[PDB]
Amino acid sequence: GFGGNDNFG
Amino acid sequence: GFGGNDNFG
Amino acid sequence: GFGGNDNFG
Amino acid sequence: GFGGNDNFG
Amino acid sequence: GFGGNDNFG
Amino acid sequence: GFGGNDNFG
Amino acid sequence: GFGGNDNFG
Amino acid sequence: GFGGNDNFG
Amino acid sequence: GFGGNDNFG
Amino acid sequence: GFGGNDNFG
Amino acid sequence: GFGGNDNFG
Amino acid sequence: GFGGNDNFG
Amino acid sequence: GFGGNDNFG
Amino acid sequence: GFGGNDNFG
Amino acid sequence: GFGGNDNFG
Amino acid sequence: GFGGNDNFG
Amino acid sequence: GFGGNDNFG
Amino acid sequence: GFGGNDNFG
Amino acid sequence: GFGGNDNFG
Amino acid sequence: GFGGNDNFG
Amino acid sequence: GFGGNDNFG
Amino acid sequence: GFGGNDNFG
Amino acid sequence: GFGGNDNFG
Amino acid sequence: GFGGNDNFG
Amino acid sequence: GFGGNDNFG
Amino acid sequence: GFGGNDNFG
Amino acid sequence: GFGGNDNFG
Amino acid sequence: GFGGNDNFG
Repeated sequence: GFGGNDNFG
Repeated sequence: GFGGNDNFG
Repeated sequence: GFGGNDNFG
Repeated sequence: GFGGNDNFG
Repeated sequence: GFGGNDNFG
Repeated sequence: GFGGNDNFG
Repeated sequence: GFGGNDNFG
Repeated sequence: GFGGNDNFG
Repeated sequence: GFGGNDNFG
Repeated sequence: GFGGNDNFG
Repeated sequence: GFGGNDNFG
Repeated sequence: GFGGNDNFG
Repeated sequence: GFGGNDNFG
Repeated sequence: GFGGNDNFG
Repeated sequence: GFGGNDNFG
Repeated sequence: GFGGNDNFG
Repeated sequence: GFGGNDNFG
Repeated sequence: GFGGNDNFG
Repeated sequence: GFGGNDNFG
Repeated sequence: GFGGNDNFG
Repeated sequence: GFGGNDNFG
Repeated sequence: GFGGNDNFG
Repeated sequence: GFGGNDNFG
Repeated sequence: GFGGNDNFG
Repeated sequence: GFGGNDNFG
Repeated sequence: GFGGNDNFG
Repeated sequence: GFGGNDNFG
Repeated sequence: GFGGNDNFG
């Protein structure tokens, strides 16, 4: 959805 | 306005 | 986006 | 470690 | 400083 | 920030 | 006019 | 001196 | 097993 | 995983 | 072991 | 971290 | 097996 | 002295 | 560290 | 026989 | 993690 | 020892 | 099998 | 043994 | 008949 | 999986 | 079989 | 007269 | 593994 | 005549 | 195979 | 057949 730092899904 | 039907999915 | 039968042992 | 999704028969 | 429409530093 | 490494985006 | 991370003035 | 009678948005 | 950070054995 | 006879991981 | 269809020893 | 930046020591 | 003799059919 | 992450003085 | 004469504002 | 530490598996 | 004389992982 | 068929020790 | 018999002095 | 290998010790 | 180890007949 | 109609006797 | 001072088949 | 293993007689 | 006697001072 | 001390271990 | 009026004696 | 007139040791 949102990886401000990171996103796994 | 960024972007609106940006379905991260 | 892992969408499967995922073990993660 | 074996494991996994192993379908059989 | 994450800007959507704009940002300054 | 100062003496820090960062992303802010 | 010190700002560690931003100074507008 | 950020000096301004400006609009925005 | 899942080591995440480290797996000793 | 000492398998006296067989191991399989 | 009898492995009639298959046998893991 | 797993999905996090780190400086340790 | 371990320490003994065996026949596999 | 020992500052770990940061020693300012 | 820093010491002696200084203002920081 | 053995007589040492002998971690088996 | 900043092992002193020795560190692992 | 005397082991008719095997001796480990 | 990280580690069976070793001295950490 | 009749029909089998057999050790005599 | 099938004799895993022996069959006389 | 197995053969049938194997008359054994 | 096995015999110490003597044996016969 | 008959011995599977030994006939002394 | 470590030695000291230093003046971070 | 297995006459002996036979330390066997 | 030993099938015909065998006298074993 | 076996001559049985014998002394064993």
